[PDB]
Amino acid sequence: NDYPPVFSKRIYKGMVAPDAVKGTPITTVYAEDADPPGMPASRVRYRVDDVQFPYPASIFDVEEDSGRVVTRVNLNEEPTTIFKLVVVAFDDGEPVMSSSATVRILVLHPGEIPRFTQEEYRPPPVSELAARGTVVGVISAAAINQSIVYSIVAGNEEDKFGINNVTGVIYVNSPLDYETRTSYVLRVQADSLEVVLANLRVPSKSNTAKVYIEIQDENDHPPVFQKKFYIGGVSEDARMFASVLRVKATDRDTGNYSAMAYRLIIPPIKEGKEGFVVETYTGLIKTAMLFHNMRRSYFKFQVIATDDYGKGLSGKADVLVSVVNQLDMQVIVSNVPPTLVEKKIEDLTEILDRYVQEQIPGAKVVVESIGARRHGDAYSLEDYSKCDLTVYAIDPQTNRAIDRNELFKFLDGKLLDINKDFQPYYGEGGRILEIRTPEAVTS
Ligand SMILES: *[C@@H]1O[C@H](CO)[C@@H](O[C@@H]2O[C@H](CO)[C@@H](O)[C@H](O)[C@H]2NC(C)=O)[C@H](O)[C@H]1NC(C)=O
Ligand SMILES: *[C@@H]1O[C@H](CO)[C@@H](O[C@@H]2O[C@H](CO)[C@@H](O)[C@H](O)[C@H]2NC(C)=O)[C@H](O)[C@H]1NC(C)=O
Ligand SMILES: *[C@H]1O[C@H](CO)[C@@H](O)[C@H](O)[C@@H]1O
Ligand SMILES: *[C@H]1O[C@H](CO)[C@@H](O)[C@H](O)[C@@H]1O
Ligand SMILES: *[C@H]1O[C@H](CO)[C@@H](O)[C@H](O)[C@@H]1O
Ligand SMILES: [Ca+2]
Ligand SMILES: [Ca+2]
Ligand SMILES: [Ca+2]
Ligand SMILES: [Ca+2]
Repeated sequence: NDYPPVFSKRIYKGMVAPDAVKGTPITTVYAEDADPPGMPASRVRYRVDDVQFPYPASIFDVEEDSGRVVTRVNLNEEPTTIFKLVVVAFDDGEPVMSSSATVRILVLHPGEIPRFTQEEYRPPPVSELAARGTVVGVISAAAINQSIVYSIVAGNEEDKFGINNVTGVIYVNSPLDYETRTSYVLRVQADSLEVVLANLRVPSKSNTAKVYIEIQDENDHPPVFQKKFYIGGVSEDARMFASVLRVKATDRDTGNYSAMAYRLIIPPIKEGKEGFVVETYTGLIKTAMLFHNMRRSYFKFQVIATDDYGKGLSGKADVLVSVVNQLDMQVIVSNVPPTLVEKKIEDLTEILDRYVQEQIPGAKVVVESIGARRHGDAYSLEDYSKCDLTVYAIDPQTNRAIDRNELFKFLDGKLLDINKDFQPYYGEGGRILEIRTPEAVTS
């Protein structure tokens, strides 16, 4: 090691507010070492020095690695004072060599540092759809006899806004998205025109303020149903206004802008019958007629969701309802009670769906009934510790049900694998005992 560090200037210019908070940046010093790079001999660190001028060095400091000069303390000093802070830049070679340099740090009278009209700007909210160059709000700061250069210091990472550094007006730069970020807090600074030209920023309570930008959510996403295609079934004996299925649409918008009204569009049915109705807000479809002798019939309609309660955007799904009776059904006897099965149906059904689907693409299991396990003497009597669960499946290909006996194969075939998947719903030693044909059928 045999070069010292050498400051870029011997004397450095700096300014500081008379009240400045501890850690307020005044300026940066810089030194180079001609010893070989990536080496303790070319490794430059910065201290201060108390020898020549001690008071300056009590109240000020230099960030050891960066060379940023900062206030060491909340200070209270008289305007037009001039501190002489001597910083030393030193090696880390053997032996250590160093170099000093001075920073003439001038204290301002408060009237030379601009004061913003307010400490925090909370402009009205901004449409996420607002066009580029849309005015968000306006900063303003003054200070006698000198004109102002406005700027964003921090918080505009994503380059979402810009500022007319002349008028103090803030505008949309890139487009916006409430689905990404709802809020912004910009830090704005106002330095004076002379002082930008010298390249000394003088941060203070006075000449920094914050801007609080709130993005207004807009109805920019349309409803999307859980499923493009819904598949249900009715029994021939379904009572008027029987539950058939519950549709649901969703929307990345918040509030009223994601709140659905539901309506159907059935192709005309004879004798001016509606066939089916939906509840406008629950999205629950029901039976609006009887289906006597209509087995292997089917109905294809479509359902609409419109958000903002039918004032907004819309999306659609297609629905299929197939007619059936006991001929299409199988019974699933489980060693657990009906209240348990019924409680967990959406999930159990969803399992059976997965198993039937590997045979029949897009098949849908449908749940005619759940009750006590019928047993004994021509199924006369019932056991409420076990459960008869009555099901059927619907092929979207055919629109008609699946063969009772095919349904049996698909399930009895995979009953070991199903009973594993049921384990969590049914509990320890819970399982499907058998699958059987409805008691009515057998002739
Ligand atoms: C302050 O405002 C002006 C714009 O009103 C900026 O000046 C432009 O700067 C760009 C980018 O450096 C140059 O390419 C243009 O030639 C300038 N044009 C005009 C018409 O001014 C200026 O850079 C802004 N910022 C600062 C800190 O001064
Ligand atoms: C969201 O929609 C609802 C229902 O259509 C609106 O609520 C009604 O507002 C009127 C008058 O503005 C009142 O008379 C009712 O008391 C309100 N009813 C309900 C159920 O809230 C609601 O204003 C809408 N919300 C927004 C944020 O626009
Ligand atoms: C710079 O600091 C170093 C510390 O080792 C001294 O060697 C030098 O005389 C000067 O004070
Ligand atoms: C500049 O002056 C200081 C004393 O403040 C020394 O430590 C440094 O080495 C250089 O002489
Ligand atoms: C900066 O300049 C001062 C005098 O203005 C010196 O005392 C100091 O050591 C440094 O060179
Ligand atoms: Ca060196
Ligand atoms: Ca958006
Ligand atoms: Ca939105
Ligand atoms: Ca929406």
